[PDB]
Amino acid sequence: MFISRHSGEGKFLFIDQRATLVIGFLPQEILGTSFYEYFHNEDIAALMESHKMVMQVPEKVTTQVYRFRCKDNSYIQLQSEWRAFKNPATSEIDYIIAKNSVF
Repeated sequence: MFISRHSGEGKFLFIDQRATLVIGFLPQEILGTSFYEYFHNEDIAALMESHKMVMQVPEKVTTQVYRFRCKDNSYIQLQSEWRAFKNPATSEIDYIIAKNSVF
């Protein structure tokens, strides 16, 4: 129930106005960091496979429900819909949109 956007490699570029209440981080704390800084140890391998798919195919990918580390170093459960958009003249990823649903 918050939107974020990331670079092709997973770096946070944007969090919406609802995100800080969920995850605790202010934008200045999280923008510029990799999403790999936050995933739980037990979910990171599966999430990397979802990310690989996002980068390869131009369709939406829905992750498993995973644990995300909040500013207080506890975890919350999220499920994310990810989709990448590529510049048609360079093939590089402009951004990935993420719709992050909270449990």
